[PDB]
Amino acid sequence: SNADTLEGSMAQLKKGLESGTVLIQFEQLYRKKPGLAITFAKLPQNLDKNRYKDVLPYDTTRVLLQGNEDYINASYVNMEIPAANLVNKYIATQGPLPHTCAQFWQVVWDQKLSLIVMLTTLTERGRTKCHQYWPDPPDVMNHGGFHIQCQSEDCTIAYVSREMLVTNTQTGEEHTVTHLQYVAWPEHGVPDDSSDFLEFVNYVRSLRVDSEPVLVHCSAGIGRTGVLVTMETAMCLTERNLPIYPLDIVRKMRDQRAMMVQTSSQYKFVCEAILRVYEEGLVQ
Repeated sequence: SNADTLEGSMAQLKKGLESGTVLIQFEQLYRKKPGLAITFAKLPQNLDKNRYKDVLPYDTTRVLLQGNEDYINASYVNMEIPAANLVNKYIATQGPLPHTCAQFWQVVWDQKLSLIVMLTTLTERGRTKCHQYWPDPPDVMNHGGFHIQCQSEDCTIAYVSREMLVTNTQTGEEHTVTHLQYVAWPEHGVPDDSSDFLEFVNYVRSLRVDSEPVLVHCSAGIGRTGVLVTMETAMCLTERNLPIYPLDIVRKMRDQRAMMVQTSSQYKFVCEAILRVYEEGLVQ
């Protein structure tokens, strides 16, 4: 049952943002769920496959690669919308390293993922945050037996949209992926423009197909990715007149990949954005 109406949950959120209690509770929430093992990620042969030493998937929800080395730093994150008979599926992962591009594309191929949402630029202040795992058109790239070509590249103020053709070199089977790269959102921070962010999330929602996971990544795969997942979840709730408790949304993400939504500024931002979407939804 609902603990409050949507309206009441929004009054509570607004009050808590003003008083500071909403951020206090966020700061109190566990970062990693007690009782989920993290072992595979720390095996000697897997250490170099983690971009950040301590941003690691849980054993239970990690994405498995077939065959020998089963390891990629990626997690299944599924958000359930209560008795709407709706689960929004994601794979949350880090920005690939030069030597993990093959594994990244293997996940995309094996699960025939049609949408990749990248929330980082390739570099920030000269420091690499993600390897460029796609070729500039008209170049072609080969990663772990996959042939990648970028069919189109179009820019908007906040994001780049690319269509990628992935060909299994052995069999010649083809798979198309839409790749969206949001470039106006710095690491550990908030989107440069809230309206551009909300339009983008609406666009992502328009491309989601039921029961197919959306692959989301940034550099570490937790902060900006967690904000996006929280916002999409909230939009589904708003539309359905269901109450929204951002702290519980964050907990439910963190039970699947630790540390999602990294900073207080990120949490404050998404809570404010949720109130805005709620209010706009009442108008139409």
